[PDB]
Amino acid sequence: RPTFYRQELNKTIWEVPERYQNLSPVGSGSVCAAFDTKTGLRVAVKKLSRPFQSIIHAKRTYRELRLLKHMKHENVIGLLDVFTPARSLEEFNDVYLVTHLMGADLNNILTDDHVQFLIYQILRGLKYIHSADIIHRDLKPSNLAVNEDCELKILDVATRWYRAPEIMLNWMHYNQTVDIWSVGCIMAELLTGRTLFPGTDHIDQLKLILRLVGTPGAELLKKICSESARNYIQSLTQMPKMNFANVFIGANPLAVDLLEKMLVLDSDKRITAAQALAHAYFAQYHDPDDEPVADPYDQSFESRDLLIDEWKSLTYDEVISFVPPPLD
Ligand SMILES: *CCC(=O)Nc1cccc(-c2nc(NCCc3ccccc3)c3ccc(N)cc3n2)c1
Repeated sequence: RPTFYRQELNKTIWEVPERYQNLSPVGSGSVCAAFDTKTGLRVAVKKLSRPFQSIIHAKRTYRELRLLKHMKHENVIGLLDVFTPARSLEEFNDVYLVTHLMGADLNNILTDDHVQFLIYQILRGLKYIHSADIIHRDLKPSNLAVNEDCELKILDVATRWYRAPEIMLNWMHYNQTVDIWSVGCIMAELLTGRTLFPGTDHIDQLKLILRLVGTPGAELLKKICSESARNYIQSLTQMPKMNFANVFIGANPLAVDLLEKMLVLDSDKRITAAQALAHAYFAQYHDPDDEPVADPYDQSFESRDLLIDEWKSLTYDEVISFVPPPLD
């Protein structure tokens, strides 16, 4: 049990172990930069905001901790530490997460070669995440962190701009490739310097998307069992598939080709992360022996309806059982 110390930061009391020094805020729960003495690393220490305020906050807290404890991969943010100043369950009310501090995000940050390397990295993390039966669902430049070495990590600017059109429409059975769509949108933005689909709202968003990919065909329409949604696209302006070479003019044709394969309206046809990794565009980085998959992840909690105190107590169990990663 380490020795904690108290400190008020930006109107909030941070109580953290002495191992973490020089706390310094970085934005918004809220996050501090710190120096970690046990490792030598600059780290981010996140103090969760009202973790157990409602069933939904509590379950969300639990979910985030479970996910972070699971992720062990170079291109996904994982957990250096988790702690609470609480001495027991009864007084458990605060959660702090410690992760690697990353320089910047993609929102900040291009050459075709730079783009290859960042998109390759996102796809490699996504392979790993998808292998655990996890869908990120909110990939966007601000959720992708890069250090000065250009090394990229996924973690968790309008969300709507990067969202698969099946989510816009509230399809209940969307698959992992929603994240592939997002990557497509990010990649286009890196290669062109412009938000591919900067919708002002969800109708505008689909309107912009359909201008590029084309109104949907019979093969896709027949998979749609809602006349509501069906009657939309039918009704919505009836345009043809644009030629990506004509839209991404002068870009590497292999990049345009991968873009074609990611930005497919029919998620059953959209390329997977593993597939996109073996695409020619990543010829210079792709190595199928260095593209690992994840241990399986127990998501059964997601279907459970529990009391606040039960989500809380599960979370406390996960704090207590945390095994930090080795030094290397
Ligand atoms: C049964 C209830 C139902 O059909 N629900 C529903 C609602 C909305 C969408 C789908 C659906 N969507 C897609 N993706 C196409 C999205 C889209 C977006 C903008 C314009 C046109 C189309 C699906 C893709 C692939 C399959 N197999 C099913 C899909 N269902 C469903």
